[PDB]
Amino acid sequence: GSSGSSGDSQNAGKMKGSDNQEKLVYQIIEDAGNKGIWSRDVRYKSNLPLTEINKILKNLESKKLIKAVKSVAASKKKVYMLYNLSGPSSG
Repeated sequence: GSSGSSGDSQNAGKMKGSDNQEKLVYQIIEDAGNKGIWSRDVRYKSNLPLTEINKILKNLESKKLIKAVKSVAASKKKVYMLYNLSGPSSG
């Protein structure tokens, strides 16, 4: 007659940082989907200043969470979409 368990795996997977700014933005980016989102469109959603959207949008690109993609249009812009996505294909 024995009891007790020695070895359990219980982890949800939280993100470091005592701030909820980089988490609110990243969520808005993934929402955009394959199409992606414009750095600006975020400023409004993330309700954060440009200086914040710039550092945030980038930071994520470092955590392999998102990436910078450019639409077929030859216009000076910058879209951000999940890093897992494959993006545009050749043809």
